[PDB]
Amino acid sequence: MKGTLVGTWIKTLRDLYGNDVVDESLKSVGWEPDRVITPLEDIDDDEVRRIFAKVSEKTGKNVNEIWREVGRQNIKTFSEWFPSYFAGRRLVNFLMMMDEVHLQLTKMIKGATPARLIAKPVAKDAIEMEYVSKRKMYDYFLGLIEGSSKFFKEEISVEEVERGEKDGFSRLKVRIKFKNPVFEYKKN
Amino acid sequence: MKGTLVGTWIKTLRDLYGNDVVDESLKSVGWEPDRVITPLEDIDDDEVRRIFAKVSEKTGKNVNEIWREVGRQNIKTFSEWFPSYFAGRRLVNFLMMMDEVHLQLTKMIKGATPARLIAKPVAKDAIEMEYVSKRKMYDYFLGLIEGSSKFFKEEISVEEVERGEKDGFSRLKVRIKFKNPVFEYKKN
Ligand code: HEM
Ligand code: HEM
Ligand SMILES: [Cl-]
Repeated sequence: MKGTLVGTWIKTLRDLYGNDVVDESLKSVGWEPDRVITPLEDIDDDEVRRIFAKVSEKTGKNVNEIWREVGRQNIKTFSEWFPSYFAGRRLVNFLMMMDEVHLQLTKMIKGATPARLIAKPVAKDAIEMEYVSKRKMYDYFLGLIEGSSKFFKEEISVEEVERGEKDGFSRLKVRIKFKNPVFEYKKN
Repeated sequence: MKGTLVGTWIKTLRDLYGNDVVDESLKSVGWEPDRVITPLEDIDDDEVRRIFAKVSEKTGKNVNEIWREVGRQNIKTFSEWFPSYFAGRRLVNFLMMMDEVHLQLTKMIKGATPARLIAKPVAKDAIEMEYVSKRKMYDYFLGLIEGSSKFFKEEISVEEVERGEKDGFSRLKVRIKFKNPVFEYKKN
């Protein structure tokens, strides 16, 4: 994972579980307890795994729950570090533009296999959003959606439609329903 | 020199002088014209120098001018590879955060005395910025400032105040003036 996101995860873990737990978890994988991860770095995904496993150990929460909580709270971290993505927007357009935003952030990467966050209207008050990747961050994804709702103070209902791994390509499809009609048939 | 930085320079050189100049300059130092530099690699400062010397020879431009133009164009390259440093920012904040950003980038390096890019307000509409290093990349520094102005679409006036060497440490201090007031006296 590119250092840009990993840096936010570290801060977010601190907001959730405290500096003590995070310092100890970082040290447990050989990092300096106050390591600042930058955009120029590429963090080994298995190192991230072990950090999260230590947090699970110290907090007594299942790692799935930790990812959910991190997703939820990481939205606030994003809003502080990169307020530009939030300013002058409402939830529906925010979710709608996530795919584009991530494509911009991943346009340069070596992997050449872009995770996708395609959203599309399926009713006057609902979208389907599909997470497609090789990494299978199911709980993180669900958490980010909740965190978005929380941040924008707009209530939604989320129903999981599909989740499964095909050829390494993990997919998670959700239906998100809003409190007000937001879409209408126009002529393709 | 950090491999990833040299990577940006190679791309920037292609944008400025064409693939032919660069491919041949790379070959002249025994590289593959299409070499991929890892985020963990460093490149010897001397090889960088010889590459630049070849570019100067082929283009017929003084190498000082090449560095100036590379600095100018490299901001664009940085903004493409590392968008998060640029998203939603304005020029003043960007320049003021460079010292910290650079300190975060070369903490791993065995350099027990790092290059510095300290900036400080000296008036409501102006900062002094001082580049201090052993490397004497004067023209690159001035170029990057100009590229920053261009990128953020904020006009500035740059006055070089001092430039010179001492203790093996070269230093270049400029005064940068903005078109309107950006600082003001604040408690403590
Ligand atoms: C301003 C808001 C956001 C920013 C700045 C942001 C930024 C990022 C960045 C930099 C990455 C790393 C991509 C890479 O280098 O591989 C990433 C990954 C990811 N983003 Fe976000 N994100 C935002 C909001 C969201 C939201 C709202 C969702 C879902 C609703 C989301 C879902 C994901 C997921 C699931 C990953 C991991 C994808 C993978 O498996 O590679 N993000 N994000
Ligand atoms: C996001 C934008 C930027 C990034 C990612 C970046 C990154 C880097 C990196 C990785 C180095 C290598 C340090 C080393 O190997 O010793 C470096 C050096 C340098 N940077 Fe930047 N830089 C950025 C913008 C700027 C700006 C705006 C300036 C000037 C205002 C600047 C001035 C310099 C100078 C003068 C050096 C050479 C330092 C020395 O003598 O050792 N950089 N930068
Ligand atoms: Cl649980």
